[PDB]
Amino acid sequence: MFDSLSPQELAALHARHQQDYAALQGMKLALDLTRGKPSAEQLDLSNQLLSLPGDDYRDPEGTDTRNYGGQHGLPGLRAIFAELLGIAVPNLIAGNNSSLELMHDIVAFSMLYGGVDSPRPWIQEQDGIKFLCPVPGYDRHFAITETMGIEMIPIPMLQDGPDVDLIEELVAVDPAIKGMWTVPVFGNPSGVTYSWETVRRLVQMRTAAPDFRLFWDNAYAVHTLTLDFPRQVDVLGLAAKAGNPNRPYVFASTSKITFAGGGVSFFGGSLGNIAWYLQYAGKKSIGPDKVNQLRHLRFFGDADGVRLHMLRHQQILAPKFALVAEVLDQRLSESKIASWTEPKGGYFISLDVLPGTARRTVALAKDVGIAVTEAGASFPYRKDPDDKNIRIAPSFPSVPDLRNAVDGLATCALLAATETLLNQGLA
Amino acid sequence: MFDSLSPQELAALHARHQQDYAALQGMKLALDLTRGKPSAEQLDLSNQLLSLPGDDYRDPEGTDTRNYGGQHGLPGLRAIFAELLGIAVPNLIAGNNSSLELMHDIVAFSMLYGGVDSPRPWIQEQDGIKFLCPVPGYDRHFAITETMGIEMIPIPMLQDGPDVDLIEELVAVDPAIKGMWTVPVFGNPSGVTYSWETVRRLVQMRTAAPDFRLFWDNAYAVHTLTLDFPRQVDVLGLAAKAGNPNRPYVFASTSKITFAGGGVSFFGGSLGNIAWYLQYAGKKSIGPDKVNQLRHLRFFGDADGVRLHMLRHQQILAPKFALVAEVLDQRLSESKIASWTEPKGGYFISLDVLPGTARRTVALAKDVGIAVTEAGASFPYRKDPDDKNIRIAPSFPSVPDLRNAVDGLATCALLAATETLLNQGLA
Ligand SMILES: Cc1ncc(COP(=O)(O)O)c(C=O)c1O
Ligand SMILES: Cc1ncc(COP(=O)(O)O)c(C=O)c1O
Ligand SMILES: [Cl-]
Ligand SMILES: [Cl-]
Repeated sequence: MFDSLSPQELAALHARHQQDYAALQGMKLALDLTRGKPSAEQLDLSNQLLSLPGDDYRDPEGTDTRNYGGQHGLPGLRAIFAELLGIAVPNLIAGNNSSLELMHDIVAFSMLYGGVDSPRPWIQEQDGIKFLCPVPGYDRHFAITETMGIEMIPIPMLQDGPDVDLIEELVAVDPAIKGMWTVPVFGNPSGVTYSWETVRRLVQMRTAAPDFRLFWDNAYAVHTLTLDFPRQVDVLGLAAKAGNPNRPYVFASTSKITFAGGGVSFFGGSLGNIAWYLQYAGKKSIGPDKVNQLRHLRFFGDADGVRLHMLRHQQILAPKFALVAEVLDQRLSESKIASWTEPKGGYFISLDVLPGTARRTVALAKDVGIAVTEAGASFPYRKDPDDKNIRIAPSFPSVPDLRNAVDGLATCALLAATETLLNQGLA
Repeated sequence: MFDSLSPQELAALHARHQQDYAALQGMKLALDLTRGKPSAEQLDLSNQLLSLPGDDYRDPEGTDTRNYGGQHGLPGLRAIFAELLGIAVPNLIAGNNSSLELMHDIVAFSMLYGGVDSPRPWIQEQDGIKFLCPVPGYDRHFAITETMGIEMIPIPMLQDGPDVDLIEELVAVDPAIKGMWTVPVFGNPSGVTYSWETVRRLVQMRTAAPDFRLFWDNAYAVHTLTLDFPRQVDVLGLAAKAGNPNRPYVFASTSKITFAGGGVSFFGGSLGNIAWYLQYAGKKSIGPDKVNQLRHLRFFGDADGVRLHMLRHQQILAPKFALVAEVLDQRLSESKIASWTEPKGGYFISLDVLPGTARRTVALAKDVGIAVTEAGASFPYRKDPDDKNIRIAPSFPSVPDLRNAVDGLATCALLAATETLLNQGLA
């Protein structure tokens, strides 16, 4: 940490940081690093969708997609994602424009009705319900459990998955633990992909709750930043082999493949779980939007069509991620106050600044017109116990804007560090 | 009832009915009068949607509809339905492809969280919850309350609304009554449209539950079978004037305007109710499909565009409804065993055959290859206490198929009547 600088040298460095920050403030910036959404250039890749499906409104089975019926979604589109996810067509359904809505409804159904093999609806559990939450994690997962009054237990992330030793120890003895949130490939925002061994342990471990569920939110399933695709671990297959076929609920989406908010969602599970979901989903809706599923089927053609499309996204995104890392390295590496992820896929870089300074860094950035994700955002209840983590979303801005924004962020992180050491430390 | 026929004459008539039925059976029919969905010819009216929105993916406000954001739906599309429904844009949101899903989620939110001004979540009411259900009514409404364990109280339908005297008497003294299902224009399947006076009474009546709600499912809001449109009663305005602004929840849909399952839904309410819904809907989804809302906005143009489109539907549908009535009249009127609605809009005709024979009539039809809606389908718990009601859906089949199907249905209804009088009555 500022290795071998004396207090006098640190005070001189702090003055340089203040001057960098004054200059930054003079530029009157209006930049934003918070939006985990595709750029306009990425969305342009899918503009053919805007004139699809055209005159032929029938799918390959002859179904008139313009009329009512069919809860499972179009088999032809499901076959594409069955190949990508390694889940058979009967074990996969296609929904409307939101995978979050599938996860949410599953939690709501679990509360009101219980899961397919629950002893009772979760709302009838007088001692409450808990979910395990690997951190840093996805704030919209946490929002679902928080709103339903489900207690969240944060779990440390390690190199090839969460802390599975700890998870096993907790779930074995606490029947209130009903679920775990995961993003098992390129996690938001850790960038961590769960190893085969991690997945095997999670589907085999003994749980005090007979109806424990892994919410396997494979949001980034094909979302590589390199020219290679990750191998999908067969979580449903491994779970069935362990005698826990109902344990995993698998989700996926085309929001960051085609149009964000105009895509198609997917839910995968055991046949029993598919039937359970559809029994209650059938009370909610006659069924999903088949015309939008058809447009996607026509656009993609097959699984290789999706893969090639992802490589086109990769060509736009990879330079943005490379840029963020390069700027952070060049500005922060020598000070040793920070560390950051170097993800091989997904939509985020996770930055840790000097512990005790993340909130301050965000406030400094806000005052020079750079929006940076709120401190604590990737934690349940927004509680980052070390006040160090900042999520960075590189996807949306132009390269020149991203460069300025991250360089500004670095200036703020450095100033927050020297300010705190000198003014609080050497008070 | 078979006026002035002697027992010998009735037995001879019964023999003629058996011969008509034998002949019907010989035709080896495969017909269906159960599907409340638009015909292919109606759906063809909206085929321009299949190539929309085209290159311009921006709405009039400049919003890129292909990207995330915006929970309320596109203001331009909401402005069209604001005019049609008589509800201001800020009081109306546009969703995805299902109005049922809006109603369902509202009931689920009410259970888990309570409504905006509830004393507690409805799930915490130890003595249970009840909804009033005007009958005959919409089976998918009843499916929502049944699945949530909400007791249903059936209420007789009268000429210009339900039995409001009875509703007022019950809601005043039972704090467990939290809601009422309605279809207030061209009801499914009564065809009844609630008068202004009926609506005024429903929004003014005292309720023991301070958070009582009218589920105002205006599914058939513009769905005329004549060249005239019904006047929309201002239920939200009247409710606000009575000091019960939060009482009505208004729903509408384009499923029977454009594509059934590929349309846009709407929810309208007080500003407080809109904010309440969106607070919990925001935990479920980042927001609705704006691209599909844009296609609809481009297609319709304005409220008069929707109206003209409905008159194009009316030209297809009205002859089908006229045909059903003519066949029933010609075959059944003299026997006086039956009565049926003559709706001025909506998607159904409600037929009452001889009480005690509806199940038998349906079974007879099934055995000659004519699918007719299950007896009891328009009642909570599928309980028609008079075993008389049969819902007829005229919209889907071709004219020649409809003619054959309804004429067959009449033959079955007549045979069920004579069979029952002779074999059970004169046993
Ligand atoms: C982990 C994760 N799941 C789900 C989603 C949202 O996808 P959808 O648009 O299908 O809700 C996101 C980002 O949108 C995400 O990061
Ligand atoms: C009364 C009523 N409400 C709602 C609906 C369904 O509309 P949506 O497709 O918007 O769920 C129907 C028929 O579909 C209906 O008859
Ligand atoms: Cl997560
Ligand atoms: Cl109803």
